[PDB]
Amino acid sequence: MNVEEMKKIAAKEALKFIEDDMVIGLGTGSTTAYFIKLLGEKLKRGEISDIVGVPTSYQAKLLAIEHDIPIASLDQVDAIDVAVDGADEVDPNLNLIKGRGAALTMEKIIEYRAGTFIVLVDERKLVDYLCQKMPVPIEVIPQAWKAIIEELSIFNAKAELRMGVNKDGPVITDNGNFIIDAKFPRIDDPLDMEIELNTIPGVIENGIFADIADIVIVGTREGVKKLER
Amino acid sequence: MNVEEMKKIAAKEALKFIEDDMVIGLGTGSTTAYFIKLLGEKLKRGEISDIVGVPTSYQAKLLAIEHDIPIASLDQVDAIDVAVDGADEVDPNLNLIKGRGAALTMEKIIEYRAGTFIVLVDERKLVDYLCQKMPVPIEVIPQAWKAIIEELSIFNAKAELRMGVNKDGPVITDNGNFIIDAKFPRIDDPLDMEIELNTIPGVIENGIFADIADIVIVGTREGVKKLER
Amino acid sequence: MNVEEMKKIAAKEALKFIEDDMVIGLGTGSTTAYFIKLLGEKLKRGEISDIVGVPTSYQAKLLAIEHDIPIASLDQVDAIDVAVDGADEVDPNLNLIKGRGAALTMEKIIEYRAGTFIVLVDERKLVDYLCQKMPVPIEVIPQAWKAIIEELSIFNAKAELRMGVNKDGPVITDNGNFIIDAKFPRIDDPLDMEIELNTIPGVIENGIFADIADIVIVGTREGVKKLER
Amino acid sequence: MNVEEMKKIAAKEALKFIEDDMVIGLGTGSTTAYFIKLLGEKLKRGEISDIVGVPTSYQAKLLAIEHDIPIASLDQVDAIDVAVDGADEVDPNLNLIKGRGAALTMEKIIEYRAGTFIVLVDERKLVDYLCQKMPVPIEVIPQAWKAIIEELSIFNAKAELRMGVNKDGPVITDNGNFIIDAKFPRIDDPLDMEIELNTIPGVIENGIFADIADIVIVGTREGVKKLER
Ligand SMILES: O=C(O)[C@H](O)[C@@H](O)COP(=O)(O)O
Ligand SMILES: O=C(O)[C@H](O)[C@@H](O)COP(=O)(O)O
Ligand SMILES: O=C(O)[C@H](O)[C@@H](O)COP(=O)(O)O
Ligand SMILES: O=C(O)[C@H](O)[C@@H](O)COP(=O)(O)O
Ligand SMILES: [Cl-]
Ligand SMILES: [Cl-]
Ligand SMILES: [Cl-]
Ligand SMILES: [Cl-]
Ligand SMILES: [Cl-]
Ligand SMILES: [Cl-]
Ligand SMILES: [Cl-]
Ligand SMILES: [Cl-]
Ligand SMILES: [Cl-]
Ligand code: NA
Ligand code: NA
Repeated sequence: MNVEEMKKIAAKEALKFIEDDMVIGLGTGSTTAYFIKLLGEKLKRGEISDIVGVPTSYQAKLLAIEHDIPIASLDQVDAIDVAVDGADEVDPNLNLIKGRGAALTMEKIIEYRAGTFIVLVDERKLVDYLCQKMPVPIEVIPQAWKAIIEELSIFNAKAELRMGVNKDGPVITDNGNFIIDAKFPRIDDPLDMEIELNTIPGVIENGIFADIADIVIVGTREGVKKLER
Repeated sequence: MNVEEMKKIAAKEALKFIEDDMVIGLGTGSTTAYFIKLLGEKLKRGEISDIVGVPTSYQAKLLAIEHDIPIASLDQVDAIDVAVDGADEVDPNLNLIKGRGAALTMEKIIEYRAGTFIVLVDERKLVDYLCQKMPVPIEVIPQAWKAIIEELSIFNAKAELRMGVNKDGPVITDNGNFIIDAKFPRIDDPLDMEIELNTIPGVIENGIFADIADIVIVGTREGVKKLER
Repeated sequence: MNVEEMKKIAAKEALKFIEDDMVIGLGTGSTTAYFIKLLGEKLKRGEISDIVGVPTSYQAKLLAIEHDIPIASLDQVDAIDVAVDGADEVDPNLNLIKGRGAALTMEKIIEYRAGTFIVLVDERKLVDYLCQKMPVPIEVIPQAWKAIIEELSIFNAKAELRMGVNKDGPVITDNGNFIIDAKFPRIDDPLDMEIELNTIPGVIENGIFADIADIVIVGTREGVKKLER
Repeated sequence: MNVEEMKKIAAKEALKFIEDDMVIGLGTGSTTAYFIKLLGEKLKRGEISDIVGVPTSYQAKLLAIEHDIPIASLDQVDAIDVAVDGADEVDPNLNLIKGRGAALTMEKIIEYRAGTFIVLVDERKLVDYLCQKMPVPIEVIPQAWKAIIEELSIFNAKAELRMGVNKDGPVITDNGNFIIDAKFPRIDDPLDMEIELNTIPGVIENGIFADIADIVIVGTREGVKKLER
């Protein structure tokens, strides 16, 4: 029904979870962008009120501003009620890979504190197992990049430094860091792999989001589907 | 000869200016990358020796490491004998536009102190005047991006925030900043424009490199040309 | 009749220039902290409303949040109506030196765009010329620090890299940079110097705020006095 | 023996582990500074040759340069043979607290990869249990700071944002982050807590250095004492 349609419906269904007076974590990427626009429209209409967004990236912040959604940083609010974001993969147990957009650090910081974490994606993102289709982004302190890559050979990860297109050299994240894309053949224990990667000195955050998503809203070629756990 | 062939010939020619015991500023982008690779091969072969490169970007640093060239940061060296780098545009008085690769801040810090600054370009980079074909990249403190865009426009430039391809949101420079591409009409006084642009609070560096290039090595369709101050 | 009383009365006077529907740049340091607390208390009472603060530092932001003043970054607002901040020195022509607090980059970014920049100070700050009592803080790209300190030689400035007390190594600014404090003999033309310092590749911003203050409110032993240009 | 000499002795002893052709992690702080100076002296006199230092901080890098010790970042070298650094506390099982100098991130990045990690302290730094006298420094992504303090206080840690003295606002680390100092009554399980702290989103590194030290060289009233497990 066209990918973009599968994303928008996921995004429309997400609104059902947003109520007045909420603090909302605003995610990064094309699917969530739809949700942000739909949200600002509903605000303007008056059909929702007293919403504050906590953007997970400059992209989110800018879009929120354009659609006149009031925003605040995490340290300005007392709690994140609901957080809405995309994902690069969604496994059966609702473990995710995120980070294509390179905003994984702020995303986890905000989504970790959210009462409910809502994930929006289209059909393509569903996988049988993590790393079936995509690598795991890992944000690293620049000087540790090579060692980390070499250290990931124990897990047979083919890891590569992500490189800029609209700048020369490595992609730099919003926090001044490099981003390694690690294609594992498989990851059998996402939660513990998440922990493992974070215990490596130099690793800032990794794109495995396990034990964190509350609901996954999927946009199918035939309406909408939802995954819960 | 095609373009790449033209870049290569310019890089080869520059080697003639490199001698044993030199501290060499290593520039950013495709044309200079040929130079770094050839410099590395010369060193490996014993054709040159006792050289130290001072990289103008993570790109240059990483390329040097891969090609076994000893490096050092600017504060580690006594001086910079020669700096070799590319350009987006070169006008008849040897004033340049740089910054496509988004590394203008370190490029200028290093090239500003070089005994000789050598520029490597293919024929296309020659312009009748600065801004005939390319915009001036401006590195800005992130939160000043909008104000600066608005201010430049009042000054008759079309400016836009450079956006990431391998990340969502804006391109982030190696120092954690945003970068704006501003197309001015034609700049008749590059040096005063370069100086006064930097006076704007939030403007960290701009891509006008005036009164600093000493030699421009130009790869042409059939051979090599050398322009000089 | 001591310094803190002098600071408070200047802060109290400043509040007089604030009206409903204003975007206010919130300065850095103890004098301005008094202003931020009074602005918050008046907002608590209901005596002014619809104000948004744009913080010049984490310090100002944190205090604003603690005093429940709505805030935003520069890029979220349409303009800055009034900006309030302190200074290390104020000369007769109302040029300043700022940056003891190391927030000079953000301060100048916000203050440059203010409809009215109000400076608050106790009488210790008044000087007969700039650098009579204090040095000029200069924010610099870390790897350029040694070269810049050497190059400052021509000005006969005694310059030192500012060192951490609650960290080892150099003070790091909010943007990840170093500060060199430079005590010049006496600055003839603050404006020219302000410009000349910034023209040095690697110098990001300097503490000379010339031709930008509109009003200086001064707490003295005799009570409050106001200076305008 | 006065304080320093305890330090000087330990450093003197440490040099005995250093051999020709080694890559050496250069730690942060007053104790290790004596080591870097002695090493510089030994290299100047030809007693050791062909060494490369990998600094853990700007303080270490700048002290190394002053003493003509060649240096490199981690990604420039194939391995770290020995890393030498100080500590705020040492427990009986040779687990440490570090981070008073705010350089814990690069410290752990380098020392984790060292063939042998040697720790230098005087008598005072020994403790019966971790946190008997020092807080655990935790480096955090700035917007997560308040949430992290709240989350930590749910575990009996008294935790405070470390504040600048030579800047206003929070201390900023070399990587542009904040530091939170957390005092638990005690840490019976150092390694477990070290891991747990790092799994919190927004925590980048913590000052617990468990099961990584290979040798602790203690300057002792007596004279000296090399501890190992
Ligand atoms: O993690 C991210 O960067 C994004 O949310 C990514 O997972 C999905 O972005 P998309 O909606 O454009 O596919
Ligand atoms: O300034 C830069 O970023 C580069 O040197 C650019 O000007 C040239 O890149 P190129 O050699 O790949 O065309
Ligand atoms: O420039 C700064 O950092 C401050 O505004 C400073 O100059 C004034 O601080 P104070 O009001 O505590 O003296
Ligand atoms: O961890 C650090 O930052 C330092 O090693 C420090 O904690 C020990 O410093 P000292 O040798 O000056 O006491
Ligand atoms: Cl992302
Ligand atoms: Cl780069
Ligand atoms: Cl560039
Ligand atoms: Cl890109
Ligand atoms: Cl972004
Ligand atoms: Cl300041
Ligand atoms: Cl400090
Ligand atoms: Cl440091
Ligand atoms: Cl601050
Ligand atoms: Na950073
Ligand atoms: Na920066």
